[PDB]
Amino acid sequence: ACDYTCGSNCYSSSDVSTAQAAGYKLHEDGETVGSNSYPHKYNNYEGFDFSVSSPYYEWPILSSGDVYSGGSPGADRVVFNENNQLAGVITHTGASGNNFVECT
Ligand SMILES: [Zn+2]
Repeated sequence: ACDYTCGSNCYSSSDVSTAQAAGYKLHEDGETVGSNSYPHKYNNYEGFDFSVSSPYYEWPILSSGDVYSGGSPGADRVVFNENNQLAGVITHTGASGNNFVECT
């Protein structure tokens, strides 16, 4: 079973934990990867009910299970805050333009 489902992509809690670890470490190092410079700030204009406080940061989680290293980020993201707490798993899949919907 999938702990999070983004469109047709399935992720386990281990895939989320691995992606968050890598994105939080670049945050601590003041570094980014990719054309679109991840991790970068996430603003909750859609009003998702995250129970952790901002600032929030978004980082790609890949369907392949590999940690994002630059290259196409795909449509899925883990969102974490400044204290390295998981906020949620969201996706551009099924949302117009640059908006997002939450993974279920
Ligand atoms: Zn996996």
